[PDB]
Amino acid sequence: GSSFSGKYQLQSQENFEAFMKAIGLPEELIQKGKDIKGVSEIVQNGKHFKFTITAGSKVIQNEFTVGEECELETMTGEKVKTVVQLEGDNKLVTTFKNIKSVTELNGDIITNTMTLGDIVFKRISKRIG
Ligand SMILES: CCCCCCCCCCCCCCCC(=O)O
Ligand SMILES: CCCCCCCCCCCCCCCC(=O)O
Repeated sequence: GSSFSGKYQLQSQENFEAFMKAIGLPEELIQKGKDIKGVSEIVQNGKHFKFTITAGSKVIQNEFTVGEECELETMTGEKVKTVVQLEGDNKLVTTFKNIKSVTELNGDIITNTMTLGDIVFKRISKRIG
């Protein structure tokens, strides 16, 4: 239904280093990645989502159907089995490895909040293309 469809680039983020260290991202990628303004491409067709996250040379492709089991490839390379849900047209919610992820679209701005214990990793992206 394409509410989420589009290309978005990171503008700013909070707690990137603390989060990525916690989840087990190699430090050399943490250091090279902290100032990258990554691009996220989303194609939504009803309940069916495809998204590509590009940060440098690194490209992660994922897909899921809302309300069904999916297999998501995380930043470490670990693939996790989970379910992604919509809470209204503009909010995607999921959990994996004790991390709660909330992706919310407001016009042209996507806010993604990933919470692991006390660590709240927040990314703000802006529609490009
Ligand atoms: C070899 C160059 C280094 C590349 C490593 C850069 C990795 C940066 C990580 C930023 C991507 C974080 C995306 C979190 C998932 C999400 O918010 O939807
Ligand atoms: C790399 C781990 C995948 C992230 C898990 C959340 C999956 C549901 C949301 C998919 C839309 C992705 C939006 C990206 C926004 C952003 O780059 O911060």
